[PDB]
Amino acid sequence: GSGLKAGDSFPSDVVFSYIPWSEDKGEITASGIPINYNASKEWADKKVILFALPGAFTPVSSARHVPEYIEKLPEIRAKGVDVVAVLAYNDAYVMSAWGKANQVTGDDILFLSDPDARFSKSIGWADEEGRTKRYALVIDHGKITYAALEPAKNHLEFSSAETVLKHLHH
Amino acid sequence: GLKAGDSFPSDVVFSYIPWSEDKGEITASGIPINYNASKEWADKKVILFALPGAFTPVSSARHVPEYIEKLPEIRAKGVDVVAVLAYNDAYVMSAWGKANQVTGDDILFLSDPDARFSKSIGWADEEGRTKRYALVIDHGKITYAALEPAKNHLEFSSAETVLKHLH
Ligand SMILES: [Mg+2]
Repeated sequence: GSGLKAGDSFPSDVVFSYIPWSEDKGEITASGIPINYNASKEWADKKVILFALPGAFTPVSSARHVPEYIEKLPEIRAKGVDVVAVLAYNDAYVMSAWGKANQVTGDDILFLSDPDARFSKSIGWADEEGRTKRYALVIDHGKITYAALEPAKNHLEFSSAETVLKHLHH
Repeated sequence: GLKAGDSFPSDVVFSYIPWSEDKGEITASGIPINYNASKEWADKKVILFALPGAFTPVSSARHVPEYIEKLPEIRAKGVDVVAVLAYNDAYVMSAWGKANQVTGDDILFLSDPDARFSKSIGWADEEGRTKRYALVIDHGKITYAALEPAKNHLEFSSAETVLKHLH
């Protein structure tokens, strides 16, 4: 891959897969329709936090990583962030279900699939099993302003809500 | 593929998280371990049904709930293991089990890693998902084998149909 650092442009043609939340499909046992989400296009005029993690329903990810972003969402929005998105290698059906498991509604946090971890692979941040690694990006109108890969699979620090917040608070 | 009278293949290993009370919550994750199906099923009567994926429409609305409802009849016919199989990793299969309010081993929610078992019998699709199918395995021997004619077609692998082939 290529790695990403602050000051880099967000790559072009980045496409994720997801199921937009809807009231009719609010039950976790109800499935919606997966569609493409063109992050490069959607995020051109937005300030975005993208955090990736080993997978939906994994231990650290489920116990700390996603709950902390939910808890900090009001402060994150207070700092001008338009989109918060979690990313993993799981398909859109699973990411959708995970959003519901975490009692997220609307688009408060986007639960996005990186199909075959292809985006994460393209920047060198996927692991040997084809999972995305744990990392965070802050992308402000197409420019990377924060980028951190965790030093280990089960280490949550540089991609945490609280840490990303510190960098928005500057 | 497989057919009635075939032996269940050797060295078949799935991945799963055994349900436990302390991890009962969908947001509480256990740790995947290997499930040596060939070894475990040698002296048991087993239903294994595979499907395109956890949290997929037909699988979630009909395929799994119908097995859940028929569990008492299934057990009354001498079946020792009921397992659902999909290409999702064990974390996802585990959560799906909780989403369906299944506990213990009433139905096992099993991962076919990279659909490798399903590929080995030629019953995986071009995206690497398992197809929708069912096997009844009785002490290591296949007594029923069904592959659905399409991804969203539920008939020969349904609980009703498998129940009618439990003689
Ligand atoms: Mg017919």
